[PDB]
Amino acid sequence: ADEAIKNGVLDILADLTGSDDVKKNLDLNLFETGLLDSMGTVQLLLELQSQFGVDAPVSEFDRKEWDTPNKIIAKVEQAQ
Repeated sequence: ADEAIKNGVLDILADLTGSDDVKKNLDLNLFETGLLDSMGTVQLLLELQSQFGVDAPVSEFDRKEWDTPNKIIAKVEQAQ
């Protein structure tokens, strides 16, 4: 279906890290890779709450789900 989401989400991912590593790998630990820190997820959320209008937690989300791009790409699909 909507591919502007899977793309945008990913596009926002590669942009998040700043490398074309996640642009491919669909299991690149955004944490174990050091590509992410914390503020990144916050921002991405801002973008995931605008183009996707997601409603994910922050106080203490499941980094496990926000650890990978796939886990997220799914979290975005399980929000629409």
